[PDB]
Amino acid sequence: RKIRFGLVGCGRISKNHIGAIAQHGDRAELVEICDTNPEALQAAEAATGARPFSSLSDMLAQGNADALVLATPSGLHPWQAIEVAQAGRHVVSEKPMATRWEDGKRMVKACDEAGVRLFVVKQNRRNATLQLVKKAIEQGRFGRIYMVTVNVFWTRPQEYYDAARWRGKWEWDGGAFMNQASHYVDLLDWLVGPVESVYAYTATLARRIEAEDTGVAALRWRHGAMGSINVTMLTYPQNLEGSITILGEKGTVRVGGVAVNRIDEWKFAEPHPDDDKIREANYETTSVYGFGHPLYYDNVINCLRGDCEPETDGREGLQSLALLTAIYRSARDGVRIPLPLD
Amino acid sequence: RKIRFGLVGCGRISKNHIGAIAQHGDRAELVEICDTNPEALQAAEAATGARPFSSLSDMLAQGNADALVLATPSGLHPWQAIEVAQAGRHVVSEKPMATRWEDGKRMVKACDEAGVRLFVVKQNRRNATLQLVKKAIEQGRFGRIYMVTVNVFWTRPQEYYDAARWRGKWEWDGGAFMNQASHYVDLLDWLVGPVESVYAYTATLARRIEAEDTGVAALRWRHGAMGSINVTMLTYPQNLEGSITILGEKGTVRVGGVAVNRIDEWKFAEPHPDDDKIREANYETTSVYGFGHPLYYDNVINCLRGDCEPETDGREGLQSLALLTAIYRSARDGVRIPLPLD
Amino acid sequence: LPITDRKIRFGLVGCGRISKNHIGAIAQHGDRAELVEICDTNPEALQAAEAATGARPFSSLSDMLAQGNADALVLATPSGLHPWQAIEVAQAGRHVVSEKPMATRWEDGKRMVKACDEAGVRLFVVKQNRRNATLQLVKKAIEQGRFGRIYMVTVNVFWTRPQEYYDAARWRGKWEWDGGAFMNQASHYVDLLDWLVGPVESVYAYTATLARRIEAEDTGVAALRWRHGAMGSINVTMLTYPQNLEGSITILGEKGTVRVGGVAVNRIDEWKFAEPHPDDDKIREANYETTSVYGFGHPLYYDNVINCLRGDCEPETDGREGLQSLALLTAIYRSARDGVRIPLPLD
Ligand SMILES: NC(=O)C1=CN([C@@H]2O[C@H](COP(=O)(O)OP(=O)(O)OC[C@H]3O[C@@H](n4cnc5c(N)ncnc54)[C@H](O)[C@@H]3O)[C@@H](O)[C@H]2O)C=CC1
Ligand SMILES: NC(=O)C1=CN([C@@H]2O[C@H](COP(=O)(O)OP(=O)(O)OC[C@H]3O[C@@H](n4cnc5c(N)ncnc54)[C@H](O)[C@@H]3O)[C@@H](O)[C@H]2O)C=CC1
Ligand SMILES: NC(=O)C1=CN([C@@H]2O[C@H](COP(=O)(O)OP(=O)(O)OC[C@H]3O[C@@H](n4cnc5c(N)ncnc54)[C@H](O)[C@@H]3O)[C@@H](O)[C@H]2O)C=CC1
Ligand SMILES: CC(=O)N[C@H]1[C@@H](OP(=O)(O)OP(=O)(O)OC[C@H]2O[C@@H](n3ccc(=O)[nH]c3=O)[C@H](O)[C@@H]2O)O[C@H](C(=O)O)[C@@H](O)[C@@H]1O
Ligand SMILES: CC(=O)N[C@H]1[C@@H](OP(=O)(O)OP(=O)(O)OC[C@H]2O[C@@H](n3ccc(=O)[nH]c3=O)[C@H](O)[C@@H]2O)O[C@H](C(=O)O)[C@@H](O)[C@@H]1O
Ligand SMILES: CC(=O)N[C@H]1[C@@H](OP(=O)(O)OP(=O)(O)OC[C@H]2O[C@@H](n3ccc(=O)[nH]c3=O)[C@H](O)[C@@H]2O)O[C@H](C(=O)O)[C@@H](O)[C@@H]1O
Repeated sequence: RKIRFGLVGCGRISKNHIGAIAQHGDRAELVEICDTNPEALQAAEAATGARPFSSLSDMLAQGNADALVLATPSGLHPWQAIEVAQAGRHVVSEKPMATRWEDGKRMVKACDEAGVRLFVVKQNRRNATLQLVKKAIEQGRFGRIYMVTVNVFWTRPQEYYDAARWRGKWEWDGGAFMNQASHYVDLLDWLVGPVESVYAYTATLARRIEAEDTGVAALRWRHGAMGSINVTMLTYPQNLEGSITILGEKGTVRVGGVAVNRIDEWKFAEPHPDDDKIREANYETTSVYGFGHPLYYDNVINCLRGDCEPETDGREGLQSLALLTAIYRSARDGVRIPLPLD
Repeated sequence: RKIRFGLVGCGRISKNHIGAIAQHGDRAELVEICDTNPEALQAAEAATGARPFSSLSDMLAQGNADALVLATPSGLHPWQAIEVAQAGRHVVSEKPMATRWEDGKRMVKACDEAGVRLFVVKQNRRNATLQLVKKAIEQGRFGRIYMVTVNVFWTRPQEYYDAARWRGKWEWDGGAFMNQASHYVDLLDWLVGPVESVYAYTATLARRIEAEDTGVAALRWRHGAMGSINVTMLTYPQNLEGSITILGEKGTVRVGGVAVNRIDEWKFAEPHPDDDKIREANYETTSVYGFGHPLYYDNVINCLRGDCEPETDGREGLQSLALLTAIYRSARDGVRIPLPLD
Repeated sequence: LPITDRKIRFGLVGCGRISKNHIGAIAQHGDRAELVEICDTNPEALQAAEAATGARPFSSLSDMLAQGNADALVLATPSGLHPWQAIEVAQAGRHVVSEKPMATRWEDGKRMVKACDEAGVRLFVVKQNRRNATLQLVKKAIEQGRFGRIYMVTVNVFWTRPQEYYDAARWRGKWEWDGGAFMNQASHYVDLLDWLVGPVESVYAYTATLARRIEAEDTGVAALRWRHGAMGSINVTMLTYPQNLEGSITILGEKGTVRVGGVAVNRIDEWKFAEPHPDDDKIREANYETTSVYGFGHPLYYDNVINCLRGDCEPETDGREGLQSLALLTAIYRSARDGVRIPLPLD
């Protein structure tokens, strides 16, 4: 039979979930949906005809989805995942999996303890552009890696923060790093390797929010590479750049675009057949741009059919969450913060 | 009459100075050359017909240049400049002006006290590209500046350091930040304003030298902007980039190329005449690539001729020298180092 | 200018315990060098030394420099005088051969070096073990990349110095004059860290005076990290029961393993490399050689000094060479005193 998914939180990103599932809606279906907001609740059942619950506990008491998708305010992810795990179901959390390190740790434990799956959505990893780099690195083509820089120079006006009380709060959301660039902070670990320590500066330069809208982290990996990630939601007058550059002994790559959609530099000491898949990898990522979930849910659904291991499990999500925390302790504390965290 | 320059150090950069003085042949001439190495003193003689000395002290007992140009190993610059000033002549010091903060302050006090002028060579400040950026920043066209990123991704092979013992040594050179990237570190204070603090990592990842071939500094300006400068001489397989990117409230500029020589992104809320100077700045800055000494001399000569004041006098050199020093202290000590220095 | 047309004239300052190896090393090159002068503050050691040498005696360094003509002065005094003696020697315009270590304080060692630089004189620092045949072979393999990436380095100085050693002279075991186990005895071994393996990034040290009645440490340990990433330690005590047990270095890498044991890095014990080299056959011979000049190492060091002074060479261990180990000792002594990692290079 089909995987029964239920969706908690019917908001802005909910549609890509409904979208990705329905796109597989022959190895799975969307059976229930949940939101504490009458209107958005209405709207979503109106849109899918799954059974509407106006809170998670009612949905868990009565529904029977094999797996709940958390698309609520991020700070509620860990508590929801724990309740969902207590009711004995699998968990797909949107990113970031938590706004606090200890909550992130508890979610993973709770899921371990209940013997249920915990997936964290990191769809950007399935960019064709990014996949090429990943394989490049995996096969040793860079040889020793030396310098890595990530820019996220995007835009978010006051209105965007004002559309929802939770937005920009430490407890629910985090700032530009935890929310918008968490996808890029993820590359750091996933693509180049384990990070040894970071130092960061952040501030709230212009928006009325609690968290940061701007920041920098210098980074040092365990194998010794160094680098920065540089992030603002204040760019004028719109998204300028979402990029990663990686320089090594025998390889140089830059993945440009507004979202790591365009490989601008690709140079290597020795040839490999991927040298010729560049223009069209730029092709597939740019046309899936903003719609990586379908591909995400194909690994979910394969892992649940006992076919695969999850590509992004709770522990994987902890990698990026540890880094954000490091960056946030560094900025608040004015001190280098090393990994892994206690 | 023509201004009379002496050159101290007839090594690799000597030709560009020779080049540039001859190019103001009617306002000045190279009268004296000096190198402690018989062989390149000879050839610098053959090629200019100026009068050769074999030590600076003899050139100063016997010669009469109004201005001596120090193109020796950087660690020698402060000690030569003190001797020169002591002998009542003007100092043109190649970059960087010193390798130790204290030596730099000392060379400044001696030029002050002797009544001599002290110029530090930062030719890049003359780039037509950066002059437009400077002017937009001074006219306030960016509004509040928020994020600044600078990359120096260049290539020096081991055979480049192997050419002269002085190279890559802490005493005489410093590493990739203090030698090659100082023109870029120079930009942080010159264009964007006083820096408040830095945190840096550096390392010798590949070259056989004392100092770093690779590094990153995270930075916070007094006005609140944050940024980073990322540097490496290990780029594959040759120079990739020398770039500055500045994002403010109503402005977004990026100067790309291998050497801040092509304005790549230029966007502003309100228009201004210079908007139309851009293709010109790019052609002119790129066309003088490898050769901006001519332009630097113009000001040097305009100033000795009692016209202007120095674009880059000794305290100006002190500005990047202080940042370079905070970067090195921070990288060595693993802490944020704040300015101004003791 | 080089001294090419007449034997080098050396002067010896300090006629105490090690002076006898200098006097005899110099005499072992009687054809290129001679000892013409000797200076001691102690009427009687000077007495012994003149009768012993037939050199001209002087009872203070000022006098020896005012009336003497030596081309180079050898500094064989308590370690904390070397800086100040080297600066006055240099102001009178002659070369300086300073005994190890070149000073006991970082700033004094910098000032020694600057002074010689601005006098245009040579400053050599005695580091005889560098000429050891065993350590030369290791140096050669490290220099031709035979170890690959170096990972782990350990150095042991497990030696014996009884209280009566320290009491023999008042200056011994004092911070100002001597320093402790690290700065006096194991400095030849601290020297190997940078000389052999490469630039040190930082150290953490514990030291203590566990038994001797002296000021400085008689026992300690330093943890190390190198800039290229290897780690290791240096383990030092002058309290070994009942006499010297070990003076050793072990270097471990991707394709090389080397251990130099003995009481004084005089006997290569382990030696394994991924790819063969003629030097592989030179080991037993190098052991026998280094062992055979155990205690009499100076003759070899002076070969190089004389060459350098004759214009043949650059010195193997000049002033800056000598600052490299002074800087580690300083870092090790500041780390022990303050309880924090001390990174290099020093301000
Ligand atoms: N992977 C990705 O590309 C993206 C991930 N996200 C993440 O997904 C989550 C999406 O947030 P958005 O859709 O963008 O903001 P949102 O405000 O549009 O979503 C709001 C929905 O959740 C509801 N909600 C609030 N409290 C609830 C509760 N206790 N129970 C159930 N529903 C509750 C809101 O009333 C509304 O129904 C966030 O964690 C965000 O980081 C968001 C966009 C993209
Ligand atoms: N502004 C710019 O674009 C550039 C600046 N530089 C800077 O210029 C200086 C020169 O660098 P290079 O030309 O690359 O290296 P270099 O090694 O090629 O030039 C060295 C010359 O100085 C001589 N020398 C050494 N000691 C001396 C002394 N006491 N007196 C007189 N001569 C002495 C050497 O024998 C040699 O011929 C450094 O400060 C370097 O950073 C270098 C290239 C470009
Ligand atoms: N390279 C090596 O293997 C060895 C190096 N050394 C070093 O060489 C120096 C030798 O110390 P030792 O001979 O063992 O101790 P020491 O006490 O035996 O010799 C000291 C001599 O210096 C004389 N002296 C003291 N003050 C003087 C002054 N102001 N001017 C001239 N002479 C003065 C003393 O009167 C005494 O005769 C020390 O730095 C020691 O670390 C010592 C033994 C071996
Ligand atoms: C994969 C990925 O990057 N996901 C992140 C990403 O998603 P998504 O791509 O959907 O953002 P979307 O581009 O729609 O712009 C959002 C608003 O910005 C405003 N916005 C946007 C762009 C711009 O140029 N100007 C602008 O005002 C405009 O108001 C837009 O409505 O932005 C999400 C977010 O910020 O909440 C993050 O939660 C995600 O993790
Ligand atoms: C304006 C400016 O950037 N000045 C700095 C700059 O000057 P200059 O303009 O001469 O650089 P130039 O590029 O010609 O090659 C230098 C060597 O690099 C090697 N080099 C260079 C590029 C490359 O791709 N590969 C390479 O090997 C090449 O073989 C060359 O021999 O480089 C100097 C330096 O590093 O010593 C710095 O001191 C200056 O501050
Ligand atoms: C090359 C080298 O290691 N140099 C260092 C070395 O020199 P040198 O070879 O002369 O030492 P020497 O072996 O004679 O023992 C010295 C006394 O130790 C006592 N000693 C020695 C061995 C032992 O087992 N027991 C013992 O009591 C016994 O009293 C010895 O008389 O020891 C010098 C010192 O300590 O002042 C250091 O300054 C040198 O830098």
